[PDB]
Amino acid sequence: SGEPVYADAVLNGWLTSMGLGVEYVRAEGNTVYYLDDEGREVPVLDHACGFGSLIFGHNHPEIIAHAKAALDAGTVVHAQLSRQPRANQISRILNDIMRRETGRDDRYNAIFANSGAEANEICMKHAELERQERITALFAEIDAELDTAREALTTGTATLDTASLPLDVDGVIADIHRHNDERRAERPLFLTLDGSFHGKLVGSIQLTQNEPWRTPFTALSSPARFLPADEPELIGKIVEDERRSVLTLSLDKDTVRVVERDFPVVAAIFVEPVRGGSGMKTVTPELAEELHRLRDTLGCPLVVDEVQTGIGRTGAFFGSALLGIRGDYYTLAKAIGGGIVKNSVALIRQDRFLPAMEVIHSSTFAKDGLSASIALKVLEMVEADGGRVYQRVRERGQRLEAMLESVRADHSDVVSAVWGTGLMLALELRDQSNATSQAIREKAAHGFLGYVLAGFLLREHHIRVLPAGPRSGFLRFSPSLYITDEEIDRTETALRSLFTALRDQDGDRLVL
Amino acid sequence: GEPVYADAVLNGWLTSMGLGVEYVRAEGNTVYYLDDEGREVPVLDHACGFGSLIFGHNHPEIIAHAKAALDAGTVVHAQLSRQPRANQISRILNDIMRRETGRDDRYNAIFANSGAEANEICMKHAELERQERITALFAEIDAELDTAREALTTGTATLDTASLPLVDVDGVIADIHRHNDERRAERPLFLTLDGSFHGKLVGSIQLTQNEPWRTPFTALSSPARFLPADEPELIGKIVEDERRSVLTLSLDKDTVRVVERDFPVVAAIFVEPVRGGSGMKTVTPELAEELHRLRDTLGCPLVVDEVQTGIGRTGAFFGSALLGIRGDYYTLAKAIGGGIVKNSVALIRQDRFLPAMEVIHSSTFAKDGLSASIALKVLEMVEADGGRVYQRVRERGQRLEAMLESVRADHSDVVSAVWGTGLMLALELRDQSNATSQAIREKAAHGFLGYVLAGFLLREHHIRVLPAGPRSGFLRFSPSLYITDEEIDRTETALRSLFTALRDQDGDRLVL
Ligand SMILES: Cc1ncc(COP(=O)(O)O)c(/C=N/[C@@H](CCCNC(=N)N)C(=O)O)c1O
Ligand SMILES: Cc1ncc(COP(=O)(O)O)c(/C=N/[C@@H](CCCNC(=N)N)C(=O)O)c1O
Repeated sequence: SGEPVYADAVLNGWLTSMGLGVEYVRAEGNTVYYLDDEGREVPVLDHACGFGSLIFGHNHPEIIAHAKAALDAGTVVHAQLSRQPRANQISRILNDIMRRETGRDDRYNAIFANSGAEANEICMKHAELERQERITALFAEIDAELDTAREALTTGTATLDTASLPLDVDGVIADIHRHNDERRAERPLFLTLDGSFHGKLVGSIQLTQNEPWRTPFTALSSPARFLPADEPELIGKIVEDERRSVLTLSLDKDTVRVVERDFPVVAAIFVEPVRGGSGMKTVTPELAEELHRLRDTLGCPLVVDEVQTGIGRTGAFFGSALLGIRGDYYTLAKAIGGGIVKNSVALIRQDRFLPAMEVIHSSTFAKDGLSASIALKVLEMVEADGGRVYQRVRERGQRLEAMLESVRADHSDVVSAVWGTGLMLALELRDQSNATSQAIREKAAHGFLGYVLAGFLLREHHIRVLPAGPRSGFLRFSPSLYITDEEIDRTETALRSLFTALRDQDGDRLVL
Repeated sequence: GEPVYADAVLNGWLTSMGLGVEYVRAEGNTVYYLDDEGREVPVLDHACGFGSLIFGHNHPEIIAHAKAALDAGTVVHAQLSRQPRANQISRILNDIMRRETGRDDRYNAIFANSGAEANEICMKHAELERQERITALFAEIDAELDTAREALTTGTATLDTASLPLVDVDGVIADIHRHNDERRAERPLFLTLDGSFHGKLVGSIQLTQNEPWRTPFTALSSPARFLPADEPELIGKIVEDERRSVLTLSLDKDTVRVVERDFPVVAAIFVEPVRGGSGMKTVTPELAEELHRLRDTLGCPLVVDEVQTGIGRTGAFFGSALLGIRGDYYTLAKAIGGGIVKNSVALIRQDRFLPAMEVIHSSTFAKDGLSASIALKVLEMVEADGGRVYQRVRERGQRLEAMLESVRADHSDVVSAVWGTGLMLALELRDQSNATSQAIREKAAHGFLGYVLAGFLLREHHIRVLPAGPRSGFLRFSPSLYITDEEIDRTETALRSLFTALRDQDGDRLVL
């Protein structure tokens, strides 16, 4: 209509036209409820689950009860600049878990924040502290090399070689200082994988491939180079083209030369163990070895974003441990809030950790007492009974993956693949840009196909699926570890129904 | 030398300042620590989450509403579904702003997880607006270049060679396109006030004056120019130096000239109504009028950061309404989570709001059901009983300000001023860098004075104060609206004690 609206007009307009215009009024385990026209609750199976936030489902009774107990105990939520031992206690548990799963006896400092993106930006900031340490060291050495060369050229023990000048003593040194100062002030680069998703704040958005989400904001912040994960022979040459030089004077016996030395341009490499923005593709061993090489070569940290793959989703606590990704920094977020509060953590290896970070970084809401308590509960639950929860994820993941595989095998004309691991899975949809049906074709063309297919699943089978990937070309399946055999069977029926409709090009049934 | 997993440096530093205490419980204006015998010691909290706790710690009505929302099975994670509570919150905030400003302006709401995230939504939207202006300018320049190319080939006009020092028809146009393309890719500027605090993420940190917090990160993101608030005759010339030009061809009858046109460099102006990082200084009417002039002149939005001054702190809902600051965008955070959860909102004027922002911006945890419910409760509480809560803040503020003034008047040798409004107040400490006492002098020299004085207040009067401002040169007083007459008297006694010890240069009593 034409009445005043104060939020979400465009978002709601667009959700309605996709068939996703529903208000969920209540949620319990793997079920969200909307009201029909008569005001009765209609149960919907949730495969989205806060984009993998709800490993234990919606409003887990043990988490709700813990939260209520912490509220009634008068938990100190706001205790800024006082002792909060729970931060140390959480970091200790995460350290013990990482040692168990990797067999490495490595120690990590924890910095807390309020979202996945804030945790990735603590890592970007710390990576840049490390880069400024390397730069200070390099520039101190260059000053000493310049002083030494200036001794040998004035004293008279050496001659300037004029073949090097395409890069008078005092004038050449001032031209070097100018060149070097320009280089020093240039923005660094981050390296990501193609399809990368690392958040949407001013810094983190540059690390997210999705072109409409990022390219309006290019001018604001340091960019990333999106390395091709599938073609990792081309990564070496792409990173090689980003080499940059500072100048110094090199004294060898009686000849002084202007020479190029390497400048640290790359602040950090980011990687998701399972690539959310890419349709849940797992990092292959070949790509892991290439990211290890780049980290060893450039001397910048490798940051492992486990915002989505952490707290058990993959069948281990850390998906990095499962896939052999050997990171310097790790980030966690989604499941650590128990599906009720907001919390995130950067783990930074203690032998790289710059203690200035503990006093120059802060946030009003970070390390709050309520999300600290709930974190310790979530970690108790995921660790309980000698790690049977991870075994439950692996066994539920296998059941759900096998079902999605059984559907692909009979629907390979519209389903190109199953991707992911544990309970972080996706179907890849074949391109429908040449679809017989105009309505399907137009939606594929605008990048809206997955959204439309999700509407079908909602209105005809009462199943909530959300798409992933850049043109909604993937369907996400990230339910809780309590997903039942009967819910997996109902999803199978729904998907055969959906993919039979798609084979038949039934635009009247699929598109509203 | 035992294994530590967080906060070693932060805790070491708090201990040496006299602030090494663990709060075990909190209620109203009181936090509790345990003495050596295990008894709870009540401490009066003047810090209150840096102005998060207008209603105090764990307000029974907020705790009860939170428990009710959890027991109702509120949907916390309902991403890409209808969430009418966002619209309902934005509507209440719109109604309140109309009442306090008399302006019938409408605002769209985008939610986030922290004060910094809300400021970065504003930075991102400001940059969308700047990219619209740029597209418009570049379209006009293409048309001007086509018209000038007609008149120079057709033969109706002559190129004036006096204008060529800004760069043959085709070659001059290619030199213009190159110049313009370089300009287009340059990072924008933000304008802030000196002492500004707008958060500490990759983008927002550039908007925060405090040099140790910001300067390590300079290379990452667009900078700000910190305008001098006190001397606003110099603002004009500082913004004037940041003028940048693109080139075009100007056809005037039969002469074509290369000319400079204005390029939109400034993405946004940020302002706090009460300047947190400046020791709680209120924006004066002269400075307000200068920020209005800059916004009208540059055509970028004025973003009013009410993360700290919002939700009633100043004796109105919006401190911008109280001080006559006419913003385009507003941010809120601290008190809106009820002292228990994390939430923030950007209000953007609907006649500037670019609907792409509703579908290209998102966050996992933003607009969650729990903080949405608690927001509506906090807004009900602050609006209740025909605005008597604002009256209570004004009346509590006057009582606390009068007390701080009565202390300054008798302790003007060590207290230089009282700043702020409502329940957002501070004492300015006189410089102690020339202090008789070595231990006081050394602490003043490291910028640690306010922290040390806060330790005295904790161990001797059981009062929690934290410093503000860049060299901890201010003491913050931002308690809840329930602060009692007796708590204000106990603070007076504590401060006379502290400032008599400081007058006497009693370093053995003040510094551990
Ligand atoms: C691997 C990774 N790193 C960072 C973040 C950011 O953390 P934050 O959101 O700030 O808490 C996330 C979130 N992943 C979900 C997010 C939903 C955002 N909205 C839409 N995608 N529509 C996803 O890929 O869809 C992440 O997965
Ligand atoms: C006006 C304004 N804009 C943004 C933020 C950041 O919002 P966020 O912290 O990200 O939620 C704040 C916080 N202001 C307080 C406390 C900061 C929290 N602790 C430190 N980081 N210092 C201050 O002046 O000390 C703000 O006041």
